[PDB]
Amino acid sequence: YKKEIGMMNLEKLIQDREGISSKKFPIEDKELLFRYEQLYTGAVNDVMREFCLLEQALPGRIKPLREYHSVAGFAFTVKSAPNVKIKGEMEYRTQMLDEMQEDHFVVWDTSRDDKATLWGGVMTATAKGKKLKAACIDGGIRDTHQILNADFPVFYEYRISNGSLGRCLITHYQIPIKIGDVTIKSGDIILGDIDGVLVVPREIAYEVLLRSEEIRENEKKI
Amino acid sequence: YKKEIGMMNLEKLIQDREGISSKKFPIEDKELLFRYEQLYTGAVNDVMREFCLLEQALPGRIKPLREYHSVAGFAFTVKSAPNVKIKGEMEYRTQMLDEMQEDHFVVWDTSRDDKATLWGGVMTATAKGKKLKAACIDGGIRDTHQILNADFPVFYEYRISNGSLGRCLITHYQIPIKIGDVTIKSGDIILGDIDGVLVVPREIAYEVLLRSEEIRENEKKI
Amino acid sequence: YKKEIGMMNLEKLIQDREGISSKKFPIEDKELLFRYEQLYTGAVNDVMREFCLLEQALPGRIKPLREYHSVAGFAFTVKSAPNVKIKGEMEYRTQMLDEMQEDHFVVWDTSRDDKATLWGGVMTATAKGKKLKAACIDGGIRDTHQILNADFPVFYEYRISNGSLGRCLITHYQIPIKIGDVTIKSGDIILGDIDGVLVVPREIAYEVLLRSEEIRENEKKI
Amino acid sequence: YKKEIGMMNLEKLIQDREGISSKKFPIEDKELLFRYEQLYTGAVNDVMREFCLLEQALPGRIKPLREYHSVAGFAFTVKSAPNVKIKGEMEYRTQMLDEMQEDHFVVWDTSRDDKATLWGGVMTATAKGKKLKAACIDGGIRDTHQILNADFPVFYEYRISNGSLGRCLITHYQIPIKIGDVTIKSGDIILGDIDGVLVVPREIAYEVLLRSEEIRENEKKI
Amino acid sequence: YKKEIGMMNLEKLIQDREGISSKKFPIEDKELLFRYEQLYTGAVNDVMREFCLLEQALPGRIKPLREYHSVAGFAFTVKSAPNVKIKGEMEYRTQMLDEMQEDHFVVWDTSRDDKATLWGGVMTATAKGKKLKAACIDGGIRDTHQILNADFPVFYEYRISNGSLGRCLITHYQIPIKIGDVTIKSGDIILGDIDGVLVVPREIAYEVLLRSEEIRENEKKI
Amino acid sequence: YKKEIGMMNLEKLIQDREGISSKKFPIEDKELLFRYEQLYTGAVNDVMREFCLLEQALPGRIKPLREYHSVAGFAFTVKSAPNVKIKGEMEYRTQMLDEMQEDHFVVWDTSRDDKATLWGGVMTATAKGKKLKAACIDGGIRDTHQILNADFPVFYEYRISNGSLGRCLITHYQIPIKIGDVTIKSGDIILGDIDGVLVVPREIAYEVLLRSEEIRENEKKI
Repeated sequence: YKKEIGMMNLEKLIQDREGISSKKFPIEDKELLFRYEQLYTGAVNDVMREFCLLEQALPGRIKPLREYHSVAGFAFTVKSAPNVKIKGEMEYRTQMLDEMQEDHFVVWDTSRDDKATLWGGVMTATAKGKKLKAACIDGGIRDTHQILNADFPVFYEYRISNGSLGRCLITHYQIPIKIGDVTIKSGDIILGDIDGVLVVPREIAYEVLLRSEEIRENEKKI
Repeated sequence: YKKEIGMMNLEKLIQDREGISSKKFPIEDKELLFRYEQLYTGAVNDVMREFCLLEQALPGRIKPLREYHSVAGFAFTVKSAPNVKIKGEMEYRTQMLDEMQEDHFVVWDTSRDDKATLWGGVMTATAKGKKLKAACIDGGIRDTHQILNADFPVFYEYRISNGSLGRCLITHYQIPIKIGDVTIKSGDIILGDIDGVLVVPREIAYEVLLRSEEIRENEKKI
Repeated sequence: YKKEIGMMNLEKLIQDREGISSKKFPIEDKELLFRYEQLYTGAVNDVMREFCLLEQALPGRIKPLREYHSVAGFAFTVKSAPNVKIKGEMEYRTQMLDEMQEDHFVVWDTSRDDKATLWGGVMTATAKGKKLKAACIDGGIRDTHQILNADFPVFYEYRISNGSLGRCLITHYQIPIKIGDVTIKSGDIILGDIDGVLVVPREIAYEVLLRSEEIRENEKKI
Repeated sequence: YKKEIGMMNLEKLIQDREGISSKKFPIEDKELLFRYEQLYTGAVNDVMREFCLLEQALPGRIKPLREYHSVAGFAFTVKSAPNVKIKGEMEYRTQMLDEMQEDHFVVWDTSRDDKATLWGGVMTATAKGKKLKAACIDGGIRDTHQILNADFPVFYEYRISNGSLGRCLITHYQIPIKIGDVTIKSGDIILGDIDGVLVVPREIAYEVLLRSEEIRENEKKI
Repeated sequence: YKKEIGMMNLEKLIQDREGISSKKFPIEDKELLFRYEQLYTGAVNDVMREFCLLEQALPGRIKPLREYHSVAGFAFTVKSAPNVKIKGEMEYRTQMLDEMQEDHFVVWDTSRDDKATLWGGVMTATAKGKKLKAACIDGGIRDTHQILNADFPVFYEYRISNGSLGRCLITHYQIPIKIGDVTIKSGDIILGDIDGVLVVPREIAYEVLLRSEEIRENEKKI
Repeated sequence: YKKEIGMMNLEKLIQDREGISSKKFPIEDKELLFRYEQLYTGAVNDVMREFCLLEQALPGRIKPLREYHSVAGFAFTVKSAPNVKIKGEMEYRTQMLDEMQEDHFVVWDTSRDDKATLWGGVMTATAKGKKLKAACIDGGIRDTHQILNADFPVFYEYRISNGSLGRCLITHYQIPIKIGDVTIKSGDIILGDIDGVLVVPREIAYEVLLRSEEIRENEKKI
């Protein structure tokens, strides 16, 4: 069964699922992020309803470590799963850390891991030093005293003392991932605040920003 | 099959489930609420055990937005469910808002909706202006910065940025509803604090109050 | 807040979610259904992957009462939710039954009701007399001896003896509904067999049929 | 805190929860059971709705091992929970088996145990020899080849090969138990068939029987 | 079937599951606890990985009432389950309270009770007076205003106003219990902080302490 | 943080988790499997209790497609997870199929995938041609008509028509995996029947067989 794939017509599907938008914005990247941070997630969420997008929020199990005001960044996706295997990983993890840059917003698909943590004090200190914006973990975190002391926004599901080593393995990073109902791609605009994490597709990020600001200004006057 | 309903004897069931108590209290409504707010929910819960009522608390998934002291009000019930249909609703929603009065305590059955919110900044500002006591949502809330700034007690399950429009529809209000194990009827005494939300049937609300105060005074002396 | 809806641009969303396809097929309706019944659900599922549709199957909790071969029909959608209210309903239910016609495939959204049943012996006998194709209930069924004796395909979640009266209420029918990840609209082609229930959007039903038959013939020769 | 219990008025609660009905029936016990076995569980369920009883069915997770016709018996309640402790138990188990008599219907509350089984080949052979009617286990069973060969009706949740020894312990038997929404007391009439298990309180069992038979005869003529 | 147990060889299993370590430490008990309280749970968790122990943390559903720094104590295990039976209990409860001593850390297996609470204001005041270290409840708590005012560390799952009386019963205490993936025995070292509760087997508690301190000192220098 | 791993002592952990037993049996492989197929899973499960092994059964969500008698094979482990990424996989899948040999028993960890299937008609026909014994999928299957016609034992969780392509990706095979509470390694003896799937560690497989046969013979005489 290698002729079965050739019997299929998957070119349109591969482009739809694995295609990444290299679209440039009419404004600077930091200006785009700063202007998004002047909006609530609910307001941006309602705007994307007008674009017929109803499943852009991370699931309700995701909660912020503090009652944050809006923080915006560009998606850096990570994919892991519970795994008994221990060896390896350094090749994936060390290469992954080198690709994390300033203004990245980590979005981590843990394959619904409920036993271990994927983000702790070392990851937080590394992300702070690289000037990342925040991290959204669909799973466990630990070393929360160190995380709080670092003043680094973190969105998570639960907290436990079990480490990742010997319990999970990273399999991919900077690929499209799916958490809850929303698909996240590298470079998407990620917005998080007191009411969770929101995903804005990069192709409409500038248009969604202008529409959200336009709604915000009309509400004050009306 | 319209003779099947006539073949049934449902008069006793309809009165038991849909019957509303129009009982008046020997004291003023605001005095009843104020005296209930001098009691912990656990103390009132134990008293209703003596009335053979073991399922009067909202389920443990309900949590307060702040570590509230006791807040009491009269139940204003709302019923919604996830729904793809968008149009309509204004007839239900505008009529519903007009019936919300001072000292009401909103109890919202969302049909276990886990994707959208039913209570946000607009509902909170509306409830504050009408001098409602609190709101208990078996589901999602958003605009939490606005909710906290309004100093309005809110009990909820989760937080997410998805709005209700296009994801849920209100089907009924001011009818008997069931959340978890407890049935809530309009006019029931609703008590909420740091340990969740409690339902006191209106027919025994005054007797439960006197018994709870009597227990409270005997504990101090013994 | 009635100017807020006028401040929104929801025309595109309403058409996308509530729009129904009145597309006619190049073949007779019964020929379309019969040709779909010569295909497995997995084969039709793989074809819609080529259309970039990955969430067209009813959730895995849906199981067939018997190990059926493929049965196809046109979607008749029903929406209900758990409800304490008893009175009314006849207006909704009697009008609903009159609209069920030959070759309809009932798809019932129960709002994840886990306490009562929505389909029993009376509904089955009614559906058999009207020459419906099958029924898919995202919830409970009962009178299974009568259902099996009627030779009527039924897909369901669980079985329990609690009836719908006094525990649930129908709120809508023949509207778009959402069960699991898939949205079902009236007139969609519904295909069910031993491996669950599948939804084919009416707008591509004829093209999906030809592609599925083309794949089936190429597999035999290769 | 031993004066706190004396400060409470729990006599009414203890009688309501722990009181057992010693009511005799106007007919023989075996005639009562045989006449109940001529009715479907859904029909008896609807009759108890007229008695304002809406939560008399075992939860939908309970399923029959075979598509049984109606089997009726008198409730023999058992209570266990997952437990690491191994020693003891014989005092509880041997005394428990001696109290199982003819026409008993075992209803087993396992405290939602999902790791081990409470009913296997030895219990089935013991129940067959004592002429019990059936067994309803809110948990796991095993030795299913032996159970099927014994022709003994069994209602259960799941099947697994883990035994009870070293994983669970029986703590009580012949006491009131609660499974799902229904409370079961010793001597209650237990009815099970293809659509699950149903509980009829002993105090109304004869009146429910006459009403169910009356409904059944009126349906045939109308 | 009393020869079946004699046919089994369970001596090794009984010693493994019910055996309690009476090992003495080379240092004072309070010095062992104080030195453990200078470590984070994640650091001690990683050390026990070197001992091939990967399931020593309480499940992620356990959360602290406050963002505690490390608190350590010796395990006092309690086992309860939901139960309709009310009478008795005083014999178990009064004897249980007398055995709670200074520096005990209560670990309570509630058999996954989701309806009632096992720890409130009276238990907290009793534990404070006996100089217990903390309490970990795999279930509900109430009287949280009193708990917070007592400055007593509490780890829990949810909060609700339903009391234990009439809804649960204690069946055992000071026996081996299992919560989530971890087995807890009396005398085990229990460590809790902002990231949950951790179990250190008493037999390796001193060796785990020295290794954790050795790792901590090497990290500062490297 | 590459010195942190060198600061750890993980050699004992890696050998415990990733070590594979190359132990040879005193009898032929097919004789070992045939003699295991003369035993029920519950009997072998009880024997491993004497070895202090209480978590050797696959979780209760695993069910057989037919009421099988005992089938035994050597574990061939597979690991996958839900994934949006489509490309690749052939390198993993084609190499994986070449390593499947006669008398293998596939045990598939899907990372709790609830949306897609991992085993269908093509995998079944491939496994039949290679003379595999059975397949245990902790997830979805499809093409069940083809599976039943092939007379190939299959243990699974649910059935759905969604294929694996575009919804999951295989990441590892022939590594240690963990499903539920049990860890499965390549070469372990896998036993499945009407009551689920059981894992016998290869190091004790021959001793467990002799003890199980000894118990079986003593039961007939006593």
